[PDB]
Amino acid sequence: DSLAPEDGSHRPAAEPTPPGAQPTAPGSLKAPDTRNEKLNSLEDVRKGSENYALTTNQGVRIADDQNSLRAGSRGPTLLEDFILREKITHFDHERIPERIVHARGSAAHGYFQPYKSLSDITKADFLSDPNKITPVFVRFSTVQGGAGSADTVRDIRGFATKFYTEEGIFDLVGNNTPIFFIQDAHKFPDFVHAVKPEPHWAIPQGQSAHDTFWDYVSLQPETLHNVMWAMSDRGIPRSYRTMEGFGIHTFRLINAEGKATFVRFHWKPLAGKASLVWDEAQKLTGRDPDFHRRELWEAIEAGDFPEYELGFQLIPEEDEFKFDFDLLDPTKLIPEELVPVQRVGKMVLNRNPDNFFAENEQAAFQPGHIVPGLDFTNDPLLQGRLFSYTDTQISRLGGPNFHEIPINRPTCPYHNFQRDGMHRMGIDTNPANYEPNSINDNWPRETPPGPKRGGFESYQERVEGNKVRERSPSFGEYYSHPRLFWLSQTPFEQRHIVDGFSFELSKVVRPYIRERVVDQLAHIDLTLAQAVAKNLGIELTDDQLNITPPPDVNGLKKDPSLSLYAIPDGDVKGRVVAILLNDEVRSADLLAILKALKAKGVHAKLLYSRMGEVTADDGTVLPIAATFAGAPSLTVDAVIVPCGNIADIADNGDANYYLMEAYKHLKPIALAGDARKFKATIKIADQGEEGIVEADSADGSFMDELLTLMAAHRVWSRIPKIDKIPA
Amino acid sequence: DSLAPEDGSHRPAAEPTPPGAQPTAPGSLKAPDTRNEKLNSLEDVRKGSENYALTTNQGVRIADDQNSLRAGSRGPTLLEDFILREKITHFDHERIPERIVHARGSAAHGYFQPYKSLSDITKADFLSDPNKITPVFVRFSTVQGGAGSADTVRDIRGFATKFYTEEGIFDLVGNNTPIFFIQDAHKFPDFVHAVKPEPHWAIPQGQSAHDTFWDYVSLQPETLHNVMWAMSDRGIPRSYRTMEGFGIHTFRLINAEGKATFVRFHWKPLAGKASLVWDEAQKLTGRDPDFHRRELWEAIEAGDFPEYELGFQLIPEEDEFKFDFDLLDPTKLIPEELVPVQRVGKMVLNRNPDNFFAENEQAAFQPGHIVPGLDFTNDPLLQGRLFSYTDTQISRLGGPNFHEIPINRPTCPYHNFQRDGMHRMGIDTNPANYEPNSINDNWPRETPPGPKRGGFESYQERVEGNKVRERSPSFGEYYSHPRLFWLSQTPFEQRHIVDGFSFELSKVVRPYIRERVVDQLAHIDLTLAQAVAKNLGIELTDDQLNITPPPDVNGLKKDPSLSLYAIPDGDVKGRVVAILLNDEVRSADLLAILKALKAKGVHAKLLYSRMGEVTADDGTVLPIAATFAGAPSLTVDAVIVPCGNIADIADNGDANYYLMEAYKHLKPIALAGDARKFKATIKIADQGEEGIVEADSADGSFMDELLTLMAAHRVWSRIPKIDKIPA
Ligand code: HEM
Ligand code: HEM
Repeated sequence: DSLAPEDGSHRPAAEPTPPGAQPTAPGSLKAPDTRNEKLNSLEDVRKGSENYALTTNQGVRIADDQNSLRAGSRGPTLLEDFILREKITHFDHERIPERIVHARGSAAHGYFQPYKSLSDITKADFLSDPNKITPVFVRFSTVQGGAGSADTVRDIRGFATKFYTEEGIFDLVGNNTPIFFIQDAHKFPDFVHAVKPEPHWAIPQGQSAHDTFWDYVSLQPETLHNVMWAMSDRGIPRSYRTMEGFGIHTFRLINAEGKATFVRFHWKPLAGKASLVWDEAQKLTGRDPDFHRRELWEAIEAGDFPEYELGFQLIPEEDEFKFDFDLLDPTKLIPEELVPVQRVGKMVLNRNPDNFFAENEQAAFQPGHIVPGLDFTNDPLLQGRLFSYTDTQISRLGGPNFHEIPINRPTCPYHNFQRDGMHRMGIDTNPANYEPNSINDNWPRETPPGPKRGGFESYQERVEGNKVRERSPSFGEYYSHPRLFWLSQTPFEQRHIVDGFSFELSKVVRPYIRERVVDQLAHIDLTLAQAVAKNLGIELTDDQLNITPPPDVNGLKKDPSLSLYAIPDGDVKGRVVAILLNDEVRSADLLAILKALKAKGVHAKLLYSRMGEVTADDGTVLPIAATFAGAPSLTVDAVIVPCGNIADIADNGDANYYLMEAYKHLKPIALAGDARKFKATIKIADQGEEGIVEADSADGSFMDELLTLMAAHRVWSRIPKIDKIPA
Repeated sequence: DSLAPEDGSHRPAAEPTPPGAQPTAPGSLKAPDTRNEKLNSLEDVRKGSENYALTTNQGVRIADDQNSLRAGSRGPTLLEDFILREKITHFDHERIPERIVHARGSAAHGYFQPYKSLSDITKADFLSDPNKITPVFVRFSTVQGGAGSADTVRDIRGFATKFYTEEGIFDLVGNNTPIFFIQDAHKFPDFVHAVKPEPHWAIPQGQSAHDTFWDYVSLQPETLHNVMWAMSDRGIPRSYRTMEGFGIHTFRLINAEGKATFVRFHWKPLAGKASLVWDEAQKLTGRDPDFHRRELWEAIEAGDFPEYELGFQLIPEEDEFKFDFDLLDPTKLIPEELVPVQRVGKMVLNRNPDNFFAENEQAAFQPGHIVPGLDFTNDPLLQGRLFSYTDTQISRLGGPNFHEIPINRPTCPYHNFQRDGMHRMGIDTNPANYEPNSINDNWPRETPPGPKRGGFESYQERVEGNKVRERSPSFGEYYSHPRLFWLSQTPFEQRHIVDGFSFELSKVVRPYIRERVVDQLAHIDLTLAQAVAKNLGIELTDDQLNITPPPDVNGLKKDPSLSLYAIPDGDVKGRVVAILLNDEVRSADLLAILKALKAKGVHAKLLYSRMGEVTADDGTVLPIAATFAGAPSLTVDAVIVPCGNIADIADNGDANYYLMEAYKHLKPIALAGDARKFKATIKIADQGEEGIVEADSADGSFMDELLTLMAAHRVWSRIPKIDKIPA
């Protein structure tokens, strides 16, 4: 009929807008001018809608899409209704298997560019010229939960990048911690079954806090290093934009002269490192289970494009055996104090998908998708990964032609003698389907390895030894990396780690499992083990108290790059502030606040006890984004309460609780004029306290002080005072 | 090695135990003596584990399950490692598509028995004899969310029962509200797409609070009736045990003389009707997303078997057109004040599955699976559901032999000429695979219809009309049932409905959609429409204030059976109380508390600020179930605080917040002796208050007062006092 409002407010503007201002939309409608080579080549399968008639899949126009065909208007539905049958049949077959791990993830389009040619160390074409732009598709994810599970759970995060190079797709499939839990791929199903929901009753979702995980951990001390990262605030990032990414494994770079250099891949977040606190994270899984997916999408619609710097840890072939740990051991990190990360290039994510299922759900990444100029190593966890991804994609994506699903397609040429398979789109005209052949003059043809555009040839590593099912003895050390990680954390980080283990072990029903984990912690560090044991009402024995700590890692007693917060790297752009309105806001405060926020690229959400609008003291009509209950403090980075008629919200339960929740979760709070009445809610001294901005009006230094607090992310000095707060 | 602790504390006892006392376990280990015919037939495919060697799927014993085979202990993995490849391959192919709708669900085994022979109204064999037991498998579910989404979301709940009868499987596939949102199956994909996560970004999960849903509802007023149920507290049940179930459609009962009687199916919860409150429910999705799944499984492990009474609404064929609504319109309920529910039988769920995936995830139910003695009607929603479930099961469960998956197998005989298909288990020996045949003497053979054990023959309904895609005119009335439902609710239920709509519409980004829904509410009831409008800062126009309310439904101005609470039906057995311990618990309080809870079958959970144990005044060692933060008040039905050393917990933030949360969520709280000092936390009268139990000790009348409050579920009279509490 007539459905759209005549004012056109059903359609968001095709320009960058702040989170919550307009309805979000498919990338190609929201930002039609953001292009790259991959986004342009997807154009052939994009479908429009406006001005077209509604049809069946065979192109037959539909006259009545409200009713089934029946014998009389109160009669039985007829089998001849082919329109009903196609529509319900397509619906009936919508779902495909979710990924076995990392089923929950959010993705975006972008591009990569190197800072300079890396020709001296790799012949990889995407890294050979600073002007050569590589389109990318990135998917961020959790590990354990299903596709419908929550975003802000405590878990490891996946960070997978598909590089559409001129010499093939290269997938860099990494996580947000520099190590993995296990050493050999043969134990992957064991580890994953232990962390996933328990088999009898399929509980719990999105959580390692259960008996089978901690049972496996207590029996397999190789897991301890990644367990420490997961128990830290690393396991609950603030956003996919404020976390690090790592390839984990040592791989090789191969240059045109055939020299191999060992490399570990890193992604540095240009928005800085930032995490939530447990209580906030857990509650956020209920108030907004789509928080990371939403935040990513809206940051891109706002122009706060996630930006990451690609970095390399490089190690010469001759230094393979010079560390205290094996470089091929994926439970071991390479300390940046020993081997610095050399900056390589920048990746910018600047457009969302059009259809989540078609581009995100069907996207397929594989660590075995390498290009000439890169090569593998014998890391036994990576070695097993090379089998698994192609295998899993035959069932998940329905056959061996998953490279022909649009998002997965190479933008460079691909020709070979592979034919058929379910859902074959490519129609081959080659008279031959084999080589060598004479009937097509042997095309397509093999190509010798060489400096550029040559064929792939493996680096000729020497192999020597017997066929054995055996762990390398060099991998047999499990506590020095966990201890290095612990000692590099700030004191408040250490407390968060203690609390993570305490919370998680308190959900393990069999007490002996909690005792065995505590015994393993006692081999890492006694201060950690005692504080966890005390929260579990466990007392360490005299021999646990005398376990000798593991040695330092190559002499290091700490490495500050392992901490999220020890070295300041805060960036306020793309953060958000809740502004608690009243029914007669002092407009001078609001202008000061909103303009200061705008100058640093910080967003605001105007909150009230109802929707609609309120009128400021000078007649300005203020549109309300959400209620106090509808957009909790959990969703924002800070809270500002301007002056006005404070008696309007002074006794609102939700308004007060908003401040108590943001105060408990260490966020900066700013109170202007009579808004300082709320200081009694959060029991704050008369004289003031660090972390609380207060003044007669929201004017000169007020906003600079609030922005400085925001730059430091959270008010860690408040931790000892929040334990009293009933919130 | 390895082992299990020497004390055997890794294994749960095989007898009924209370929630949280022991680790949960597969049903055939937890309750080995619980049997039924279905449970016994599944024993052919059950696998043990104890005392068996670890093998490949081909039966080859494995010597080293910790390592891949490599050329040297630090070398590359070899392709000949068939043990590793089978192991990772099985793992890679674990997942199958989730259900298009109702993907999130929890199931259990049990049995059904009729109260008396229904042979006068139906020839259905499972209802023919009060001593004939029919094994059942029941799956309860949400609608919108994925299999990894949360349990206590606001949504409709599915309630599917598989009856393993002697004359075939009957599946009664119902929901927890007596109507559906739409009238014709042709709109199903339209409605489901609108409620599901939005296609560009796949948000939000498990929620109807978003623009597409409310856009659809505002344009399709036939949805309003189920929308009203969804926005009430019926959308957030306390448990699958405390909700109703309904077949929704009008079906038919066919007796041995060929008479048809119209029937609507009902399930009455013998644990009573009870729901959560929104804040509690939404927070619970984050604190425990598996709450309903967990509480069902634990109720069965505790002997609190979910029990339901099957009930029929019976309408003679001559009364088909005597209501003011069409009987075949699934957006219309049949008020119990006009056609009472006649008791039919009882269903008891007394055993959990062994393996969630094998039995719950692969279970397939179909409303098309009826048996002689039942038949369909021309309800156009039902009619299209007869096509869809078999269709969807061919891809979900991989082929046409889904009836051979163990959970789905009939326990009565099945023989026919169908052959082959993917994963065919049955091996047919019949020389013939067609009929009529002479080579097998025509077996298996057709069987004429008759009074018992006869072939199926459809009731010969008269059909007359033209081939039309047309909605019956009698279905074009959309507001009288929504209004009957509203007027039947108590004042607090009405407020909860107002708040549900207000919260949901507040998340609708496009304001004109909110305005359009408000306009539809004004056609239902003006008080409802204005209270929602006010929460959205919308003002009804003069025209909207003059819309005439729809007429009463056949003279009814209300029907108390439509309310959750107007008619008391409380049952405390299976409910749970939190007991907040201190380090010197007055043991006489605890004894009195525990004995009285035990006498009514109410469970307790001992909470403390840490795990481990505390010792009571009398030296009794009390093991701690969880901490205050680890098992929030959200998860219990009431809170008791016994006397002792109150100073230990008086300034504990979590302990104070525990009571504030419980108080806000209207739960009964009981305070003994010095625990009455917590009356200041919840700001309430020095003199006492209805809903708060208090005394010098936890003595005689203290526990009776607590248990009386619990039997009324929630303290509805405290609603006016909770909106000041900051919690
Ligand atoms: C350093 C260790 C590992 C890392 C960093 C890692 C990372 C990831 C990531 C980020 C994804 C999701 C990709 C996406 O968004 O689609 C993924 C998926 C997957 N991983 Fe790995 N993984 C590791 C180890 C393993 C191992 C040892 C195996 C098995 C041998 C494995 C098997 C899989 C499978 C089967 C999938 C699903 C792929 C699909 O369906 O396309 N992973 N992994
Ligand atoms: C009164 C209306 C309806 C009710 C009470 C209802 C109820 C249910 C329930 C309870 C389930 C889940 C069964 C389980 O636990 O496995 C289900 C699944 C399903 N429903 Fe319905 N439904 C209704 C309408 C429809 C309609 C109109 C269609 C399509 C025309 C439909 C298509 C499906 C499909 C495809 C599934 C998944 C089945 C499977 O994968 O095995 N439903 N429905």
